[PDB]
Amino acid sequence: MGPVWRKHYITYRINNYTPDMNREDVDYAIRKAFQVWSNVTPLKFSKINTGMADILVVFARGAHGDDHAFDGKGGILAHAFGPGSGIGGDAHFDEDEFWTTHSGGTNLFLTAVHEIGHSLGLGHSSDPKAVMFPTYKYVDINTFRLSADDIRGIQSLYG
Amino acid sequence: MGPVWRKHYITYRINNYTPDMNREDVDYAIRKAFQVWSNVTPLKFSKINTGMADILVVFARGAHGDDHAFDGKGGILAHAFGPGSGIGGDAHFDEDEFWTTHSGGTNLFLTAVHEIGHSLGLGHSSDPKAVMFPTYKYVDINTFRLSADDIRGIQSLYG
Ligand SMILES: CC(C)[C@H](C(=O)O)N(CCNC(=O)c1cccc(C(=O)NCCN([C@@H](C(=O)O)C(C)C)S(=O)(=O)c2ccc(-c3ccccc3)cc2)c1)S(=O)(=O)c1ccc(-c2ccccc2)cc1
Ligand SMILES: [Ca+2]
Ligand SMILES: [Ca+2]
Ligand SMILES: [Ca+2]
Ligand SMILES: [Ca+2]
Ligand SMILES: [Ca+2]
Ligand SMILES: [Ca+2]
Ligand SMILES: [Zn+2]
Ligand SMILES: [Zn+2]
Ligand SMILES: [Zn+2]
Ligand SMILES: [Zn+2]
Repeated sequence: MGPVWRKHYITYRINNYTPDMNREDVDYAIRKAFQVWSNVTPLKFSKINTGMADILVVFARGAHGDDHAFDGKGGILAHAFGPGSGIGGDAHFDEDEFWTTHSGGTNLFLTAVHEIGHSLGLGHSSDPKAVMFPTYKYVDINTFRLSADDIRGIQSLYG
Repeated sequence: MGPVWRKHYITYRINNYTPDMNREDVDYAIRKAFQVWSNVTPLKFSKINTGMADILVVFARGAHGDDHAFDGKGGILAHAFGPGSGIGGDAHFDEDEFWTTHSGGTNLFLTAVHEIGHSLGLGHSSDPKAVMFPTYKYVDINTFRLSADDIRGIQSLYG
């Protein structure tokens, strides 16, 4: 593990799918979440369906083999490991939440943007309107934009 | 590691009342939340009516004059200032949340326990069992107990 990915070409794989959403909507939410970050960095993300990916996206509940157990519905929503091999980079989403394309649950796209930020080495922001602020609030995903603080943060890590 | 209150007799006043629950239930939630901390320290909390209360409890929404704006329903729930004169110690609750006596919305008692922790000088815990863990999840308020970590934390400040 370290502060940054030591390469700019980073693969991801969707390990399994939440039954809360259509699989194609999960694929789209995750693809768009990676795009948020590739839009403002030299990082390039590719989805793979076979083989070992850098960032594994997982839906799981309770204790799921990483010593950071999820806690049922509410509370912790998701977590991600910083850059590194193996579990490094991986992003886990609590299946006990109800994942949604928009609101009426926990929005997958917004949560994935936040978690991928961690996967890339970004920590939390103290600006409530940054996506890296450590609280979830739904915003219209159609008009979602990274805050200037988020852009500054990720560009500071990847020149 | 501080600041801490340099006294053991600490006063509070409830400035205003959320319309989400009856006033008696607000008074009770706040009283019980102070008692949680009193039960494990030599601190004594008293409710007063006058203008120099140590800890003022206030419900407010949006930007409310202290450079720490609330954010509507969702996201931020409340915040509190650490020990100090004036606004120091004060605890503010986001009125755009729906404050409850039991399991739905956001439970006022539990949130008040957490915020009073901050008012007394405690920071966040990484232990998910601790009330000072920085994520809200409802637990049955009749089985609620401070974690060993919370007790160690507050006793390290006040004995
Ligand atoms: C580290 C992980 C476990 C994970 C993560 O960040 O990936 N989580 C974070 C866990 N929290 C932290 O690691 C952390 C670390 C340092 C500081 C903070 C923090 O200050 N958070 C805000 C705290 N709040 C106030 C307060 O603590 O008084 C204040 C500082 C603004 S609060 O209003 O949100 C709050 C108030 C009361 C309580 C509370 C706790 C116990 C009982 C009753 C109430 C909890 C939070 C949080 S999370 O909760 O599962 C999570 C949160 C947000 C998102 C997200 C999704 C989409 C878009 C944007 C964000 C995804 C996942
Ligand atoms: Ca959860
Ligand atoms: Ca990995
Ligand atoms: Ca689910
Ligand atoms: Ca709020
Ligand atoms: Ca005060
Ligand atoms: Ca309210
Ligand atoms: Zn995990
Ligand atoms: Zn986070
Ligand atoms: Zn305030
Ligand atoms: Zn807190």
